[PDB]
Amino acid sequence: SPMFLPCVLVPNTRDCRPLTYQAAIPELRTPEELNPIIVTPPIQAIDDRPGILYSILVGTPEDYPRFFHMHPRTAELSLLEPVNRDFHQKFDLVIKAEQDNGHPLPAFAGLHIEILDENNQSPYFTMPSYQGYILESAPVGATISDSLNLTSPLRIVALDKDIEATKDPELHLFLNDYTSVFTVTQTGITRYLTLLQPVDREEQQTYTFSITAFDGVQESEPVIVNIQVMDANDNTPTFPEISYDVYVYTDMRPGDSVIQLTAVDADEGSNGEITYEILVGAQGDFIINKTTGLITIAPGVEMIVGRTYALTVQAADNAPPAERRNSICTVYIEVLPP
Ligand SMILES: [Ca+2]
Ligand SMILES: [Ca+2]
Ligand SMILES: [Ca+2]
Ligand SMILES: [Ca+2]
Ligand SMILES: [Ca+2]
Repeated sequence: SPMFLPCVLVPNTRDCRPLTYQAAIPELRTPEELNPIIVTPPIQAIDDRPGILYSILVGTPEDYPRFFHMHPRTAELSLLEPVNRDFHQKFDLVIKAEQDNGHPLPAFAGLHIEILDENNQSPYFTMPSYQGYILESAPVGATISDSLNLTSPLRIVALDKDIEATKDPELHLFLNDYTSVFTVTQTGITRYLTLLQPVDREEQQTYTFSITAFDGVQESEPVIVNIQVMDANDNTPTFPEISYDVYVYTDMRPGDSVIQLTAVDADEGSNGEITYEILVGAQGDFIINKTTGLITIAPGVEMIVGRTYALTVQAADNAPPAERRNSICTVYIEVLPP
């Protein structure tokens, strides 16, 4: 005698379509968070004070009394305990409505409850840290490499147990620093780092920062990244001045310090290693120390009063010839009397 609502007509007949009500419950969430359980459409039977009592007649699996209670007058559905989807994926219940006047003529309707999977696993990186390498002469857009050889790209793999293994988890990656220097690719299971701006080893040789993944709900633990900027020979050995006027004296004798030249090269290792050489002009009377740049009188040589000299001095770094850099200094020497 009571009918569940809505009554959806079965065309070409006088019959109401039997109802299967629908609810859905986020796995592992609590009653307090979820209650009351929203049912679509809302549960209601008709014939203030309806005089109708609602209850759950039967359901499968038979665990359901442990998880659900229905209010007799309101048909309100209350969760009693959080549901683990590993153990329970769904419930199918039958709802009874009957009159309370003492003449029950029960009606029945279905209620289907889905237990929903949720984004409830934090994303994660498959390494505890990442070491990258980049040459300072690399252009914008260059990919950071995973080795000194610079032959293969630094691979950053971010996964998420909420997503299928072979499927892209579509994570967002936050950098905590240097976001105007480096950027991370925005799609894919494997991410890479590229240059937004050229880097100069002589300004900064190392970059340390961390990356955090985000799945729309939870963040990963931050993962630490170090990037090493490798030297290019892009600095030239440089004297303080183009030329130097210096005077020597008749009394001076072989071995005596004539002048100390000092050039500067900011590059790393042998790229910054300077070698000095007199190309021409010493006329046998002066020599220079290959590594110190100090010029002195040559052995078995005496100054003559009038003599002048023009020494052409070269400073070069010890990069391979193809990349070698040098500059020239000219040293004018005149002998004087004390
Ligand atoms: Ca997740
Ligand atoms: Ca999940
Ligand atoms: Ca440089
Ligand atoms: Ca150099
Ligand atoms: Ca350099």
